[PDB]
Amino acid sequence: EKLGDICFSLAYVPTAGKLTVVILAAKNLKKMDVGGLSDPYVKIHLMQNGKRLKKKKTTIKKNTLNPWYNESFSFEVPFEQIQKVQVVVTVLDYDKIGKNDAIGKVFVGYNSTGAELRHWSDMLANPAAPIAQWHTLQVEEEVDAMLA
Repeated sequence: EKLGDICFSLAYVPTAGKLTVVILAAKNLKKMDVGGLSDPYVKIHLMQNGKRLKKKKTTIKKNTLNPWYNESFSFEVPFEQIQKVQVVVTVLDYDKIGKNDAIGKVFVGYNSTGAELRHWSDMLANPAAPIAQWHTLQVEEEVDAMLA
């Protein structure tokens, strides 16, 4: 089933070790609520060798399957470690009095493939520039097995 798509930009400044992720938007998200929509927010994790180094999250948008965020996050990653980390992006539904269930997730960086690997490589090909791309969300369990 189609889970939706996430747009984000990546920028990396190797001399400063500064990685900036901008969560731009999502589109066509799986609906998660009785009212036919979702209340989506996005989590970013910086991972290295299966350990969480840093966690960030966006604000929560209400009643929408097509949120616009334009929210920026900064990470410190030394240049000698840049090909060892993963940036994992998860879209979840917020339910204040229930559970927050994941809609789907993707990751870029170490062991990534296809357009995710190309997005990461294009970040490194264009130092300090914010390269944006749309990515298809994948089933949470399946991505978790790739990250393990």
